[PDB]
Amino acid sequence: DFEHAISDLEAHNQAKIGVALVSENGNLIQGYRANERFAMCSTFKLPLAALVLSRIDAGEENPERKLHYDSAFLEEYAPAAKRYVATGYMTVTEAIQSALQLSDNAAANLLLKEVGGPPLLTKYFRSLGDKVSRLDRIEPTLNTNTPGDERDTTTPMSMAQTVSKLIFGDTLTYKSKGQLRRLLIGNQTGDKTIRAGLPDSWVTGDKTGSCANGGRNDVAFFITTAGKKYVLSVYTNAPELQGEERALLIASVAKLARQYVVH
Ligand SMILES: [Cl-]
Ligand SMILES: [Cl-]
Repeated sequence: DFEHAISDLEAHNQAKIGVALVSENGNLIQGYRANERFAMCSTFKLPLAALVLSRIDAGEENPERKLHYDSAFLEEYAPAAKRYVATGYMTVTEAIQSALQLSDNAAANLLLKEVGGPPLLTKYFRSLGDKVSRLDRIEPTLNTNTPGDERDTTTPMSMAQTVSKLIFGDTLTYKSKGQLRRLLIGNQTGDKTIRAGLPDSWVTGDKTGSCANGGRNDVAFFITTAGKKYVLSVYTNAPELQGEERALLIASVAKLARQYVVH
């Protein structure tokens, strides 16, 4: 069964794996360590983007507003922000796009400053009925993934439920929900993670992330050919795998979870 299959992957890879497959309405279909805490790493950028879109929905932000920065704001991984820095800004829209599809860390920090910092993302999670997910630091130190530390964590089930609300539920405006979904489908960083374990015929959007101590995660929504809608969260710590094997591990978990998608 699912429990034994995932436990076998853990032992074989000397990894810790947390996974939740949920339906459109947030109900757990299959899970393993689904309520244990893992570091978000870059997966937090999905609900962050949703918070910024929600602020645009509410008239508190403009998609074309210029978020100003200089070279000192750059991060080691910030491919878009490095290109825009001579102009002195990225727009809210550019920062959302870049944070989601490239995982740009300076763009993410621009958004975190825009929303009022990590505590305001925690507040947003709480507002959605997510009692667990929390952001505490900005890039890059939110990635430390230290044992016993609850900063910057989620659980597979809480994140999957939160994502299902944003992607399939009524929380965002029709416009913002579409923008978020299409951005995630166009993610550039997830071709070898959850997507690689699902049929190519299915619509998939996702947000990846990696952390210290071998953390590598992905959260995806997908829609089957039959039109059945799901969210799959996969959180892993696999310190003895190399990066490509960590992606393959995620794909392997997705393949196992895929057998519980009914036609
Ligand atoms: Cl870069
Ligand atoms: Cl990695």
